[PDB]
Amino acid sequence: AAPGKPTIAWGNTKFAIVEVDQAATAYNNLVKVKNAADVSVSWNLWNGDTGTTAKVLLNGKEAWSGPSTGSSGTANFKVNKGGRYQMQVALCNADGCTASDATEIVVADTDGSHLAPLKEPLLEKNKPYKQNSGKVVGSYFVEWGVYGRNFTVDKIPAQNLTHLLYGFIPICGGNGINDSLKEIEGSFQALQRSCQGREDFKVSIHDPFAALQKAQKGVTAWDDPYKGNFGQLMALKQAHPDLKILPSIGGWTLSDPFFFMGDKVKRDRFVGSVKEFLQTWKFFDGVDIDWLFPGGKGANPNLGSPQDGETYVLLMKELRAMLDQLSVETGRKYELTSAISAGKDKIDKVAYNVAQNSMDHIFLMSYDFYGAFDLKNLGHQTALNAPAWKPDTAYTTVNGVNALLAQGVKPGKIVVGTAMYGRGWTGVNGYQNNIPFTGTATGPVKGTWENGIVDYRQIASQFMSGEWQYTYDATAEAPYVFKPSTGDLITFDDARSVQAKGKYVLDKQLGGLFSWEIDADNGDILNSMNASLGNSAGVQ
Ligand SMILES: CC(=O)N[C@@H]1[C@@H](O)[C@H](O[C@@H]2O[C@H](CO)[C@@H](O[C@@H]3O[C@H](CO)[C@@H](O[C@@H]4O[C@H](CO)[C@@H](O[C@@H]5O[C@H](CO)[C@@H](O[C@@H]6O[C@H](CO)[C@@H](O)[C@H](O)[C@H]6NC(C)=O)[C@H](O)[C@H]5NC(C)=O)[C@H](O)[C@H]4NC(C)=O)[C@H](O)[C@H]3NC(C)=O)[C@H](O)[C@H]2NC(C)=O)[C@@H](CO)O[C@H]1O
Repeated sequence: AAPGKPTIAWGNTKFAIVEVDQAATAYNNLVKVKNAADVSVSWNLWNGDTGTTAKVLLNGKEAWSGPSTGSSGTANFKVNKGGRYQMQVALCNADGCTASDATEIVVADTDGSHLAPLKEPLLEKNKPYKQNSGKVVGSYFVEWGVYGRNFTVDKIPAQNLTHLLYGFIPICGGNGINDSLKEIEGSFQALQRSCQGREDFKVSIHDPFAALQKAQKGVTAWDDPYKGNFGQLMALKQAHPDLKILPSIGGWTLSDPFFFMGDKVKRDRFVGSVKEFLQTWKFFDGVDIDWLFPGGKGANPNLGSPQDGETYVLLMKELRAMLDQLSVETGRKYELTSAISAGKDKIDKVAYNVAQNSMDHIFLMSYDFYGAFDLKNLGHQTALNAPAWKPDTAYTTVNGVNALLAQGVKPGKIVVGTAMYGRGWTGVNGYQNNIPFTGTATGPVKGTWENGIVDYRQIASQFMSGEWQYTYDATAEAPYVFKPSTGDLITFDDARSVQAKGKYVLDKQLGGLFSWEIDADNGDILNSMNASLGNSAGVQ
């Protein structure tokens, strides 16, 4: 007769192919990639013949076998593929095999293969849209938004996007390399902590806690291997296989390191670390380069040179070569994109007509044209065209696009930007013909989280009544609110201005639309981005 039926003994059932130290602060101690997870299982047989051979089955497939020597045993084996498995211990002899009831074991991997899909209902004013326009619909999610702004990955209306960008991935470096970070409390210090023992100019993760250790919906167990933003993004991929999730390197406060990459030694080290990063965090689909900006004029007044244009083109070609090599290794397809200035004076410092050959998309930052950074020359911060009171306005969306086209950039590579926040001034005065933009201000408007900036969500619920005047400039395609008594002026993007941008994109055959930043919208902006680009309503 066949052996008796054994039972599985108490013991941990959660393992991982890629290990993460949930208490680490340094990137070099934070993660360790292995070829497989080391799984262990023990069993007991209280009644019956114990057989002659013991086997471990995973979803019915043999993963281990050995001599059965008694009423109890232990098996140690490797599992090289992530997932949730139905594991059983079977005892066999010449007369047959007898399998125990199944115990679920989890083998985690960074592609999110061990996680149930993170499929959350749409919140606030977000409405469902099908991505059938064939146009890009992207938005940036910020790593630090899980704190003060209290916006997590589960709150992203993911079904309404084709591209989700993660801002921002930093480049290691101390004094003289990341000085721009010193303007934000503890930001410079956090990066040094993360880069402890790591070579300068290699990429890293700015806030390991927010990225991998903070408990969040779907990855809330005290012993889950991947938590925080990355853990949720992994689960999000399971729910949306076609969504492109990209890591964005740089941004306003993390661009200083790019200025040193004219040195091939540093550039090679950088490109190399990006490859290893992508091999480590499998849920990412490529890389987005946000160098602000080649030639200078960024956050650091002491950086920028005429050599930057060449370095940029060299960098993109080198990254594309690295991604091709990675593709032959994994068989996957990777995207290479970049967010750039929309000002003509900056665009011409780079030969995008050449760089475009190794890029999938160009995220034209058609916003921040005006703002509290200049209290004398006011104007629409993200308008499509120039206003009637100054047809020669230099900074507009159309001017940015024309500059690229004039170089030879293919229209299909250009993705137009929308703003999910407004910029404002206070004490505006000395204006003519009831056009506030013609005067001057005395400071920044009180912001939602920081001076001179207001979330669209707050504009819609707080500044659309009372003494606030509302006006939609149909010439420039830009709305704005103004409070005469205090001189508060706010320029932003609304459902209508975004609609104009989308129609413009379809008319000129551009790539689509993207926005900054997802947490600031209440649903109106993204709904319009989708609708204006031709996507049809209804869940898919
Ligand atoms: C046409 C022309 O040439 N015009 C010029 C114009 O372009 C220039 O303005 C600059 O434009 C560029 C684009 O060209 C802007 O950069 C891009 O656009 C977005 C939106 O502006 C940028 O977003 C900012 O990103 C920074 C980081 O890079 C954000 O900084 C964060 O600040 C928050 C505080 O609110 C920090 O949060 C704290 O975090 C800690 C944890 O670290 C947490 O514990 C706290 O709770 C939390 N506190 C709060 C309050 O929540 C956070 O740490 C920090 N993050 C980092 C990494 O530093 C900043 O908030 C973003 N601002 C807005 C608005 O959202 C983005 O960098 C970039 N996008 C991309 C994809 O590259 C640039 O911002 C803009 N500069 C300025 C000064 O506005 C102007 C000026 O030079 O000149 C014209 O001529």
